Amino acid sequence: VVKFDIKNQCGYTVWAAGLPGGGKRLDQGQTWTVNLAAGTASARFWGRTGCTFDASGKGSCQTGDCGGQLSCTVSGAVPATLAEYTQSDQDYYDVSLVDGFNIPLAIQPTNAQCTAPACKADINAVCPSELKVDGGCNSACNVFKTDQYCCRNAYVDNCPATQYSKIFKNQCPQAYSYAKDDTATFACASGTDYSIVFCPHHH
Ligand SMILES: [Cl-]
Ligand SMILES: [Cl-]
Repeated sequence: VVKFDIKNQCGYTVWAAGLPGGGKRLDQGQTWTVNLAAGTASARFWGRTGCTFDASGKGSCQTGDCGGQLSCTVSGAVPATLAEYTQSDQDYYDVSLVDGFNIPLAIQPTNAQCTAPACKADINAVCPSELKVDGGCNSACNVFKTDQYCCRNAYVDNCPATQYSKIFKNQCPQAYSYAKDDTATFACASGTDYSIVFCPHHH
């Protein structure tokens, strides 16, 4: 298996989520471990804020809600900062803001030979008003839904960065700021495990 250790270092509760994996309530300092069969080709992890769940595991989250479930089986309602992973000849991974921001996030391969990208900045403090929602900051693609921001159709093969994407890129240069951002994928030989941290420390 490939193991992901997902730790909440924020001073607020984060309901972690994974496709695959499900979800887990993480109070400050708690960890969730997710094992992927090493034949698995992909993973998508995120955190959810402002959740309430009943004993049956139904409820709702202010950001990142997955079908009103504690244990996710669908993708999260935008906005939510993403940690993404795929495996082929090696591992490819990234922190992504393409579907918005809610919580700062880092992904750290246990193999120190490989880069550990992070989005550490409080993007919620700087979010333009048209992208702002309670608890997070949407991407221009999710708000406006047009092809220049979403990099579709006439823009699929030639999608320039925009004023909106560059606000995200300023805050978090290592993260995907839009669908075709060319300076946000990192790679590592397969065999490493990973840590994902909400509210990573900064120097
Ligand atoms: Cl666990
Ligand atoms: Cl950290």
